Amino acid sequence: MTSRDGYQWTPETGLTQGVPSLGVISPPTNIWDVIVIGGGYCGLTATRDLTVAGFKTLLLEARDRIGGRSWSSNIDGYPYEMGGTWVHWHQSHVWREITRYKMHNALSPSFNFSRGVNHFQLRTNPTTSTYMTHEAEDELLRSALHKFTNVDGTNGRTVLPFPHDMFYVPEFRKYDEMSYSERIDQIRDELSLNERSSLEALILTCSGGTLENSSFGEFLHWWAMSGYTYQGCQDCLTSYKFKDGQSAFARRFWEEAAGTGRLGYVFGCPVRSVVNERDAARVTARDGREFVAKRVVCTIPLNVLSTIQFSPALSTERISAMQAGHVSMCTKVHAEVDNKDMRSWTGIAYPFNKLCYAIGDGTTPAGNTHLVCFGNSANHIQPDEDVRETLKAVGQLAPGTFGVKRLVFHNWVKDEFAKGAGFFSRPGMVSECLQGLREKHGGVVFANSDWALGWRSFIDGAIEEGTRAARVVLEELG
Amino acid sequence: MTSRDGYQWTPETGLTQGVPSLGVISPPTNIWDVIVIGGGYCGLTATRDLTVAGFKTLLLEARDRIGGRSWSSNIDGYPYEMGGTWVHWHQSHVWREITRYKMHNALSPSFNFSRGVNHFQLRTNPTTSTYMTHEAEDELLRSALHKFTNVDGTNGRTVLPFPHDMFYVPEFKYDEMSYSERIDQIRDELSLNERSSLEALILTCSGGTLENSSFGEFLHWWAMSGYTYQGCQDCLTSYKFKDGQSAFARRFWEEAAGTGRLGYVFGCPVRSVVNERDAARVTARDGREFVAKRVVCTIPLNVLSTIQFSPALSTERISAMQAGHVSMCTKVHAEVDNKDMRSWTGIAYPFNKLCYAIGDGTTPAGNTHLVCFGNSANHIQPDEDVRETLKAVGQLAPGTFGVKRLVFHNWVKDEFAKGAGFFSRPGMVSECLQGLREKHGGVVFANSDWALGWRSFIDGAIEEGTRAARVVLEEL
Ligand SMILES: Cc1cc2nc3c(=O)[nH]c(=O)nc-3n(C[C@H](O)[C@H](O)[C@H](O)COP(=O)(O)OP(=O)(O)OC[C@H]3O[C@@H](n4cnc5c(N)ncnc54)[C@H](O)[C@@H]3O)c2cc1C
Ligand SMILES: Cc1cc2nc3c(=O)[nH]c(=O)nc-3n(C[C@H](O)[C@H](O)[C@H](O)COP(=O)(O)OP(=O)(O)OC[C@H]3O[C@@H](n4cnc5c(N)ncnc54)[C@H](O)[C@@H]3O)c2cc1C
Repeated sequence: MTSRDGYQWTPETGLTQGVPSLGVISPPTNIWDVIVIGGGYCGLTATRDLTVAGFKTLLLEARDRIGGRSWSSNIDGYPYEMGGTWVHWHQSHVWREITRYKMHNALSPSFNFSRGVNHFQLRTNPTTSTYMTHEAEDELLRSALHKFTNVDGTNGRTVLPFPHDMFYVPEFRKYDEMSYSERIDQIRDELSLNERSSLEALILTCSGGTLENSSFGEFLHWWAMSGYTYQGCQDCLTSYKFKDGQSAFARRFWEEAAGTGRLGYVFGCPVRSVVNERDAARVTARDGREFVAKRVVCTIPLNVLSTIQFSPALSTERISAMQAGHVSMCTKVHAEVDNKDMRSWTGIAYPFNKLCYAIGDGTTPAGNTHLVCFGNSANHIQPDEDVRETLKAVGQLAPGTFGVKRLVFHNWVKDEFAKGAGFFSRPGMVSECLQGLREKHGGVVFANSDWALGWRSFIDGAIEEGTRAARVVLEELG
Repeated sequence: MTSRDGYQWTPETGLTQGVPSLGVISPPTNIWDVIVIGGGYCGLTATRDLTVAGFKTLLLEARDRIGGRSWSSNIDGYPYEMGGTWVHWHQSHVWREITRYKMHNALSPSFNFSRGVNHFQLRTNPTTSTYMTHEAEDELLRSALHKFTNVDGTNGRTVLPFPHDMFYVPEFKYDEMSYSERIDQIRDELSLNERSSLEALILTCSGGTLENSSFGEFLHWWAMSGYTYQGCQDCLTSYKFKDGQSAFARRFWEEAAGTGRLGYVFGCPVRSVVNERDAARVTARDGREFVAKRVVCTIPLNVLSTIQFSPALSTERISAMQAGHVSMCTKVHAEVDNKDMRSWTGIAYPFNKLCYAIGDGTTPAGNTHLVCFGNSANHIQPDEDVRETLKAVGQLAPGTFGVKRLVFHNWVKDEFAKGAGFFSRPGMVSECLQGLREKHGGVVFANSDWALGWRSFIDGAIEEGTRAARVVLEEL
């Protein structure tokens, strides 16, 4: 079935809107102890746990599909990941689900260095390139990340020995409150143009944001979770994905919950408001339908929360985090290209290009190379707005070496039910607001990867919070 | 509440059997869809999942306590860890249960390098000692581990890139190699200090001999932890529960009890499990019988050959259960009278019966706590002779301290474990893992000893109990 979300470009079709996904649900409805709002991995986990536990549970989702910020579209036999893609066995919650659903053997490596150009292309201005081996690229990035993360002499192991508890060492706060830009100022003279340029392209790819608005300590938190090394980051952040696409993973949550007979759902049904009453909570759809339950688990993202009317009023901390919003305006564009030899190419083009980091990520059945490309707020592009501009950005990663047969993307920035990609905090935002983002609010439990403790902003964080939400409901309802 | 398990020794009281544990269940009984045999983490996870899901579940346990190969004993306000101890957030299953139980902030570091002697004491013969900084110790072990693991150019990343699927690269002959054969290939590139360090470390993991420990199984621990020395440190020996493993076991127990669908009997060892046409029948040593539609059997690999199963098990199960795994790990705690040894570590190898030890804590009375390990190459049964056990301890740092207390449990002689944590013979995992995992009519065999990931860890137990509950759920 084909979803309203996403885009494709080919020479024969031009830009078209809406792409196939296994996440699309048919029919869109089948009609309460609990209402779960939103069917990303947070809502899916929570729904899976509550129904399995005996609770009569109703899923309300705005879109036509499950998966939220993470979903895949099969096109000519190749799964394009529109959002969240990479996982690893060091990510506790997603891994626990992969293995429980027997999908531990259903992964593919993104990297494949076994043939082709087998080099890293670094571009620091528009007219020229530098080329290196992947070993050389590793030495350059490790050297840069070393200097970047070494604020305590142990690359963050002293200030943040327990990433799940940011305040164990109170000096950590100073870094949460520091921006990319501030940190770089302290090491600027110790970095080459090549180390600085790679570093910034890489950390801005993580944050989606700008050097001024991304929290250095949020990055130290990612670093710490991955084991405080460059190799641990590579492994956790961009090495392994689902051979059949993320939406096949989401379908396992969905089939489990459906299979209980305790699941109610409605898709294409955006929520306008959630009001606490005496016995219960009343949820109102934009289309005016109404639904009542003893508890509501609300998994709407941080950047979307200000569109919803809550009663009573949220706290000051919830209000200001939601008004400032997180900074990830990440653009992710997929290109199926006609150069077979670029399977083993990787590339950074920074700061002059609207896509700054890219990798060869696979081979389609038709034998073309699949490139995935990322850009951020520091040099932003809305990839749907001018196909010719998007193609320039893709080609400037490796000028004069391929033609594009196809583009595939979803625009997370203009999507009204995301308004941003995965969470990434402003300087000071997590230390100031995390506690307020996680607290109870009547019979409303707020749960989203955006405010997880461990892998915050990943699929793993979304599953952590879905699990938490289910346990809170379980304790309170019995 | 005291357990039949464990031992304690002091100068004043001598050697006494039985020690306290939060894991002791009293009253032992409260009397089916499902019978779970075993109350270690595997069974606890399986029971927690089955109950929460609505199944009428019977738990039968041989011991007077839950936790199996992992439990803690609170003595004068200090948790002694009789078996499985360390966890990390890179261990998916234990970490998931830790955060879901809100215990993510209830851990503490074993290592404290802020005061005290702050050195590593290496002993390669009975008459001397070499002393280093902890930095130099890290350099020495990193160098030894690099040479040991570097079979493929990338420290195992090429032959074992997906530890959960050992056959992904067929070249992964390493499973069929012993510690001994691996060291033979790199013998000439290792100094005495690198070799002694390395052998002590690797034998502390396996609890076995150089000739009977799979090199490949070690490559697997090493891959699971990230292929680095530092990753092994983080995963294997850094963080433990402030309140002891038994307080974590209690959370699973309270959750399953709270459902109202839990039946249970402790001190109830099982002799047979028979598959009938409708159900499966489980008979205790004393003759009591219990019937369920399904059975989750979590008895350890080394105890299985004591059980009659109907019908016969595959040749693979039988071979593995008859050969057994090689971990005969001896683990000894000492409360000692030297405060400066909080930051001490030592290896004494090959001449001592405990070869590896660390400052792990400080009791409420203000004394240093040392945890000490021995293997099968120079083995001691710590209960047989207290004075030999004290000597084994003293010789880790001769002349530097007196022993106020010992605490330990003999896992080897324990009829419901017959070994410690799983660790395999060369080839045993290649040959038998598939067998050890296949269904047996109405009986699901689950145990950390044949998990795919953190096999032989607490994590591996929770992996397997989760699997078992998914399987039973799928079938009923
Ligand atoms: C481009 C991109 C790349 C990423 N890369 C990775 C990666 O490699 N690895 C990784 O682990 N993570 C990655 N992430 C992040 C990960 O995908 C998300 O953090 C995770 O999916 C968040 O899940 P969630 O359930 O907390 O929130 P969401 O998936 O955002 O789910 C929230 C749900 O609420 C619904 N909703 C919104 N408004 C309403 C409303 N008004 N009424 C009803 N429903 C509503 C939404 O439609 C959505 O279904 C990436 C994200 C993006 C966007
Ligand atoms: C000394 C030592 C140190 C270790 N170090 C660590 C560590 O640091 N970190 C870590 O993660 N792991 C460690 N391990 C491993 C970890 O403790 C075990 O792998 C894990 O606890 C096993 O869990 P399990 O539920 O699969 O097996 P078990 O805990 O062995 O449970 C099996 C249950 O079966 C019961 N049983 C046996 N026979 C019968 C019978 N006939 N009838 C009824 N019941 C029976 C047993 O009493 C037991 O309760 C260690 C183990 C030991 C011994």
